[PDB]
Amino acid sequence: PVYVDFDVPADLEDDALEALEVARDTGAVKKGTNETTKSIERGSAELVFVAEDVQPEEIVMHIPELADEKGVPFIFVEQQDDLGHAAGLEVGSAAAAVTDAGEADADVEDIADKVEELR
RNA sequence: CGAAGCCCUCACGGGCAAUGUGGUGUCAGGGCUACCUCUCAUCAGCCGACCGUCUUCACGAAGUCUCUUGGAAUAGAGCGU
Ligand SMILES: [Mg+2]
Ligand SMILES: [Sr+2]
Repeated sequence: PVYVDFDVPADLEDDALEALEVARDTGAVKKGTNETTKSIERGSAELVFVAEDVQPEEIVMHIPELADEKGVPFIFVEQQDDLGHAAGLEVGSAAAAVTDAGEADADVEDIADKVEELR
């Protein structure tokens, strides 16, 4: 809410979570806010995911401003448990990162482009 | 480093845990990279006392002889242990 500056449509989110499921089974992904933050800093992040229902908002608060000064694209997910299932976890995840995509590189590229147009 | 983890249950199974269980590390700073050497430190865990002290208990030597006084010798005098 405080870190959210744009509303991502349900259709764009469906595409994004589908792309994340094939990103773990082919390439590699990072699960958890700590591992997402280190990826943006180490530069090894292609597309970063962040949940909208994070209480407290502090945990994830930094991701939008950090990704902007590191050129890493980001997208918002409405629910926390859906991002966890998409990353391949029984639990939820406040944030996930795609560390080098796999057979989804063409999809991720377009998702990164659809978000830039949405400001 | 990143689920490699913890709890309940005989098990089955359940619960916890990416908002981080668990590994590493804690100023002889540590970590990462590159090598040298090596450990007996530390932490976890097993076993598990002596002595001493306090209390309680068992065992444990040698006269109940003489005379006088006395209601009564545990007294006096005598002899003995
Ligand atoms: Mg430790
Ligand atoms: Sr949760």
